[PDB]
Amino acid sequence: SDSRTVSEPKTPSSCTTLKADSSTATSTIQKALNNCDQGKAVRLSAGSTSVFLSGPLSLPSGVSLLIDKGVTLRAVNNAKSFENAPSSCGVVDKNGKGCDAFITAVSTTNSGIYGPGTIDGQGGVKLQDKKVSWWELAADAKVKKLKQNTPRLIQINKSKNFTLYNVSLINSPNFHVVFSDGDGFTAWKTTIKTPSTARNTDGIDPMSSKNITIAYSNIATGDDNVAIKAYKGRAETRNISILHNDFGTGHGMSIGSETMGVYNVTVDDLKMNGTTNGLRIKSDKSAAGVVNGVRYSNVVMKNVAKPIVIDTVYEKKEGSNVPDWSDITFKDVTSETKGVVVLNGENAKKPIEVTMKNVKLTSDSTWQIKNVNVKK
Repeated sequence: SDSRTVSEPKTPSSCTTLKADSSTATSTIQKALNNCDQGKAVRLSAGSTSVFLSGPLSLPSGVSLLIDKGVTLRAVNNAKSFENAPSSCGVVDKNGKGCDAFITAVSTTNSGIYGPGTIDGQGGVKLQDKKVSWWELAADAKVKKLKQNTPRLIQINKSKNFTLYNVSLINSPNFHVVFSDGDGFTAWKTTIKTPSTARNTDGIDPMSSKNITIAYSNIATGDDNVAIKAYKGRAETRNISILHNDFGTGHGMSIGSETMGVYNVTVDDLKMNGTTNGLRIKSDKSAAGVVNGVRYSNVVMKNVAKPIVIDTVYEKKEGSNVPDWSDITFKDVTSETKGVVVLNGENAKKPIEVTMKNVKLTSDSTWQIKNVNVKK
């Protein structure tokens, strides 16, 4: 659980109010963000249109963005607009870091993004610049075994007490929300909706960060609904609360594949419908590390193919990293439809010990166990 006391966010008062028209809004919004009083927000309201069309924006420390009901902040469908180097974006190669995110918050304290407007990434729209859309680059990347360069919606780095509240995030070209190398992130009443077939669209991913709360939110996307990660040479990921949520399509409430120190994760009251994986802890030989103190409770799943997944050899990658996963508990977890539980502890020195209290799976469900002991 998050070590902070976290209560429902309050929306900041506006410093400036902008009205949408048919012109490109990037510099108009950036200028407003650059002269906004600490603790206030730039407010995006309707004008002649209700859509603010923009390229990359930077969110200053202590400043927030407020998007009105019915208003959309939409990412331009242009690869050159998001590049960080000549021709680095909207291509498939050995990079993967060729595009800036739509909204980036670097070294911020008390910054935030508020709705109930929408942020639309236009992931599935043909680019003005290329023959394909952002999502169409994944097939190519997968089949060619390389990396696509597409923009993330919200990228937060080295920040403190960032807030994401009462807002909708749709059609993200890449991951929707990333909170990296920081401390204090609260996502509350956050709605994420991206097609189940769109690859590389993780919902909310804390990366080597501490003190995270994801509550009263609704996440339906293509890849991981939530993916908790910790990287070698960076901070440990600790103290996380995932409470009172609803997950739709996606790859699950996951931890990994980068598991270099993930501690004290509390998941309670989670409704899942159609997610391909339910509760997951995954890694491989290239990024496995310590995962300790993970507790799942009051989880109800419907139409989830793999309700519980603990896999230490998810993909076959080279490396000598060994998973040291312990103190993992499941309590009051129900799966209403036929599915498979995968428990694989290959590459772990000793059998992974897991506790399952009142875990009810249908009678036609299968358990695939390898080097892991289940205590009841």
